[PDB]
Amino acid sequence: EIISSVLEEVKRRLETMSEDEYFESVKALLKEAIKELNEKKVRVMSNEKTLGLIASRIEEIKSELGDVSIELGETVDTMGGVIVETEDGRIRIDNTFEARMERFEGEIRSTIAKVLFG
Amino acid sequence: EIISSVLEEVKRRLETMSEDEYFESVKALLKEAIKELNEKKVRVMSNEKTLGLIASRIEEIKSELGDVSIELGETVDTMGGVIVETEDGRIRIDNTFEARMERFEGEIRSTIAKVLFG
Repeated sequence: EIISSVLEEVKRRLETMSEDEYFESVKALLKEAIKELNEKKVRVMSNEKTLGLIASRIEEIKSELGDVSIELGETVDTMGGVIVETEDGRIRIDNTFEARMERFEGEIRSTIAKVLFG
Repeated sequence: EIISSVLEEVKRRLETMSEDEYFESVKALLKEAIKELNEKKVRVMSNEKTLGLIASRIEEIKSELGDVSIELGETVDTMGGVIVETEDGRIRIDNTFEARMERFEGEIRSTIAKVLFG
C-alpha cells in the first residue's frame, strides 16, 4: 500500500510536468535498460504518449544514447517509463514507474526506520 | 499529501509493534532531543501510552541515557514520538513522528527522483 501511495505523488508530479522534463526521464530509463541488455536493436513498450515521444525524438535519442536501433512495440497501461526487450523478445527489462517504485521500496523503508528509530 | 500517506504506513507498522520495540523508538528520540538541548532536567510530552511507558521504565531510560531528570508534561494528540523541552519551557524540540516525517520529506523526494530520472 505504501508503494501505491508514493505512486500517487509521482502521478501528481506528472500532472504538470513539461514534455521536455518528461523526456529526460524517458531517455534516462531507456538508456539504463539498453545498457543492461547490451544490445543494439531493442523493442520498447509504454503508454501511447511515451511511444509517441520516442518516435518524435528518435534523433535526440540516438545522439545521446549512441548507436542503437529502437522499434516501437505494443502500448501498455502504465503511468510512464518504459519496458525494453531484445528484438527477439528473449530478455525484457521493466523500467515502468510502477515496477521501479516497487524496487525502490527499500529506500522508503529506510526513511520510515529513521523517523521511528532515528 | 505524500507526508500524510507515508505516515499511514507508519501507523500500520505501529499497529502490531511490541511495547519493547516501541520503547526503543522512545529511548532513541528522547536521547536525541536531550543531547540537542544539552540539559539535565527536561519535560516530556506525548500521547498517554508513551508518557506511561516513560514513567514505567524511567530506570531503563536513566541507565541508557546517563544522568538526566525527566518530568512528565501534558498529553498531546500524536501518533508517537516525543516533544522535549527545558524545564523552564524556553527551548522545545519536536520529535513526534508527525514532525519527523515532515523533516524527512526530502528523503522521500530523492527516492521519487530516482524512480523518475534514475
